[PDB]
Amino acid sequence: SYAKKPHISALNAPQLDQRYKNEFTIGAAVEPYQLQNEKDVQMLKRHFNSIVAENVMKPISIQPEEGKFNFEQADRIVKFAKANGMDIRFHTLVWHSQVPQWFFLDKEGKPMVNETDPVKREQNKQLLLKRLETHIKTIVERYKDDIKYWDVVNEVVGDDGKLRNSPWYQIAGIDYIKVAFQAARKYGGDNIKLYMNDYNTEVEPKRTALYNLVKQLKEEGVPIDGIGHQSHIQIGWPSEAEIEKTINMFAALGLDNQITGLDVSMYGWPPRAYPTYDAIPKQKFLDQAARYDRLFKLYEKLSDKISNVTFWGIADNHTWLDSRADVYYDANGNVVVDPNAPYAKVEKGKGKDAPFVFGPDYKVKPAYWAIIDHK
Ligand SMILES: O[C@@H]1[C@@H](O)[C@H](O[C@@H]2CO[C@@H](O[C@@H]3CO[C@@H](O[C@@H]4CO[C@@H](O[C@@H]5CO[C@@H](O[C@@H]6CO[C@H](F)[C@H](O)[C@H]6O)[C@H](O)[C@H]5O)[C@H](O)[C@H]4O)[C@H](O)[C@H]3O)[C@H](O)[C@H]2O)OC[C@H]1O
Ligand SMILES: [Cl-]
Ligand SMILES: [Cl-]
Ligand SMILES: [Zn+2]
Ligand SMILES: [Zn+2]
Ligand SMILES: [Zn+2]
Ligand SMILES: [Zn+2]
Ligand SMILES: [Zn+2]
Ligand SMILES: [Zn+2]
Repeated sequence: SYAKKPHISALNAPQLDQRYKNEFTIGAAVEPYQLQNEKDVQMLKRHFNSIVAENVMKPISIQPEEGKFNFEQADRIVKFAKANGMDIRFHTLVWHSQVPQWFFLDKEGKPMVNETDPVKREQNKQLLLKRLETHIKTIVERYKDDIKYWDVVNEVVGDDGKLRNSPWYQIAGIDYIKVAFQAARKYGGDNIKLYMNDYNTEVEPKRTALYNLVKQLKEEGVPIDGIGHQSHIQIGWPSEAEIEKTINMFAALGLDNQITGLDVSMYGWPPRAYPTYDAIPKQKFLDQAARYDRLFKLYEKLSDKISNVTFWGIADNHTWLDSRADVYYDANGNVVVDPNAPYAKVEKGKGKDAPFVFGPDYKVKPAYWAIIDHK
């Protein structure tokens, strides 16, 4: 965990996946352009044995208009993974975000959610569910021999512990979830593994709502193999005790657990970010390293219940958390990072987070030494 350990290039550092290879795979979320970047390619080859698409396998990326399938970008990630012996996760077959609006239009082009006639509403449910099945069918028929792990549905439970009231749910009810898993199993066969993915899986009432939902679906024969824990977490939240309780709870149902989008933000919520990487104080990296130390000790403790830990990026020079890195300024134009201190204006998404164990110059951080060691 030491800060005495040097800030060496990650391309010269002990391989992260090999450190954990008997405990769980180590994955990274990627964009196709990173496969054209020499340093990113070297990082993926050196440290990772699992891969996921950050964006190009989402519904709107794959079928942006009905009947128009763009597999070109996804294919490049699959090809790279196969050439390098990496597991692949598919993110994601169903989601209320980055989803093409044509799914939810009726035969006359009007939003299905507005329909008041119950017979027309039922017709729209069957149309939506058929479109859903065709989307999944086309994708799974192409990739079933190459992609082992599938985020079949993403974020289907609300933070209020109710089912998320997305158009999927408004139009089709709970059946859209059942149909999605049944279609994946039907066209993909018994060897692909099917996951329900979500964030804040550690937090009540969402955690028990997710638990009750998967328990009921499995009792009804819906094929669900595991839970994907996005794990978009902070230095001091959620607690390791609550993470452990979450993983055990779902393992008790016979479910695999995967950590699918891990990042450890430097900030709280809503974040008050530093404007640049250079401005983040050294102590934050030490606090982060201690958190990573405890976190991966717990993952190892629970390794018989976790098959994969995937980071939502490669190195600190690229992370979706920067889109959340709001910079607060006081009246004198000085940066404000104290979560309830006075401020005058905010520059949304203009700051810099630092969530990984590899820095933006591809050199290892204190968090790397904290999880590569055996203490
Ligand atoms: O390129 C981009 C892609 O990378 C991107 O991918 C998507 C990113 O992730 C997934 O979608 C995201 C997941 O994260 C959700 O945000 C959640 C919202 O809830 C917050 O929870 C609060 C946290 O703070 C707690 O308070 C604590 C209490 O304890 C201590 F006192 C702390 O000091 C406090 O801070 C609150 O109690 C919590 O409620 C989470 O922090 C926050 O992370 C997003 O809403 C969701 O959209 C997708 O799967 C993935 O595809 O997609 C976009 C593309 O451009
Ligand atoms: Cl991003
Ligand atoms: Cl640096
Ligand atoms: Zn390797
Ligand atoms: Zn996913
Ligand atoms: Zn700089
Ligand atoms: Zn990105
Ligand atoms: Zn550096
Ligand atoms: Zn350690």
